[PDB]
Amino acid sequence: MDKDEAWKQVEQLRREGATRIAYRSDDWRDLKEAWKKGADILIVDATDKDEAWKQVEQLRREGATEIAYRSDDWRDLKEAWKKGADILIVDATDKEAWKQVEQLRREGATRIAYRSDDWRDLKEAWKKGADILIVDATDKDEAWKQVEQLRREGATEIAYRSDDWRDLKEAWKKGADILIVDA
Ligand SMILES: [Cl-]
Repeated sequence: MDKDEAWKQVEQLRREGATRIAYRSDDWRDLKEAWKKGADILIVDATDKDEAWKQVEQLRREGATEIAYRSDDWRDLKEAWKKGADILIVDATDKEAWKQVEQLRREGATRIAYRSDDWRDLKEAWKKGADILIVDATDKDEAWKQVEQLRREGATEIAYRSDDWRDLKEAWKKGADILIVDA
């Protein structure tokens, strides 16, 4: 439900090469339209696995990249990966989540992401195999401080979710390279 202001801010930074835009939507056609407008990561999160995997398959047919899929269950992520998803988002917002990362690593996945509101959780996931660390802490004030800590720890691919362009901009300044906006 993001306003156009959120996309507007990430678009300006994306054009300057200062960020990648990740876009989440429940409709693959909306994801395709976003890809054509310059979105770099398309997040499928349909809870129905049949629909979600169908959305991954259709985005692959369209040539869209990079396709992401989000789940709390490594098995769903592994199926999405087989069907065309490149970025596998372990959702730790309701936790164990670290074990999902470990199993995906055992399966051979090398573009694992992890979504959490706590930098210490994200740091552990990073050590265990997650390469994209998603700070999603809209219920926590100044969550870009979590970005700052992960940046000092040496993580190279930090993403940040907010519906407010001001928060997105500050997270970029603190070291986020992927900004997540929503339909
Ligand atoms: Cl600053």
